[PDB]
Amino acid sequence: CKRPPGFSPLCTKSIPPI
Repeated sequence: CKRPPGFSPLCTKSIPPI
């Protein structure tokens, strides 16, 4: 979860979570 750019913040990869 949460990525460097503040325009496309989403949560991918369920194993493990990001």
